Amino acid sequence: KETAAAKFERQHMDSSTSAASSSNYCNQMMKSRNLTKDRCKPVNTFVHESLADVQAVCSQKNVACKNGQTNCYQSYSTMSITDCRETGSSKYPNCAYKTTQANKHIIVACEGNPYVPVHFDASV
Amino acid sequence: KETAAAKFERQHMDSSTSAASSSNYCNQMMKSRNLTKDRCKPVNTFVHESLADVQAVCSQKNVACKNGQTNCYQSYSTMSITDCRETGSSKYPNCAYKTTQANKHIIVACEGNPYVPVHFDASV
Repeated sequence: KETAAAKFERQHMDSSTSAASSSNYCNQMMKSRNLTKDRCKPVNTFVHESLADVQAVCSQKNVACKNGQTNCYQSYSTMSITDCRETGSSKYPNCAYKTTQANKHIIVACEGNPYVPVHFDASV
Repeated sequence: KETAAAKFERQHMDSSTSAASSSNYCNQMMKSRNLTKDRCKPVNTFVHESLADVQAVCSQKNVACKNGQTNCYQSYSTMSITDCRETGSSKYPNCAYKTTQANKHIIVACEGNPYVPVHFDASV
């Protein structure tokens, strides 16, 4: 079993690139980050900033999570991100994703000590 | 009781303005659209495009909804939107919102005949 923090890193962190490299970025990443194993995870966002910058969001703008929880934080700045979403031709175990690059604020839920991201809520 | 389509329009459509007009936009809109009545709705997005343009998204890019449903659609173009999110000083019945303006693709779930938006899933 993964810690909540490590699962966030696996699902959402890609500091190795400044932005999605091709239209196939999501197909490759959803697979290598183990998000197509038991099923096709329908929607998932990768952040192309350092881990330190993403962790720093937990000390930024406190905002409500979509579900009403009070431990969500919005980044003061925009960040390079990629939205991966299953498309019509996607059928487990043959998972297919649309790659959409963008620059926006991210909203994450934070927990623990050290207080670090444990869920990606949204981007704005 | 509202139809699903009318509830979408009430919660998410603002074609009267090209973008949020002030930092108080969300406080005003969340109230007048009746989203602070029984509780503070934690998160809500308004779209500043014509209703025809938003309805047209149901014939655009078919993508998975965050919950796995297959009836979600992503707009081919970006749209002017405003993200409203409760902030720390928010306590029902005194609801307080942060206003964040942006330009991005919207993702909506569509249902019915006419096939129209019934849920705002996300923006990218």
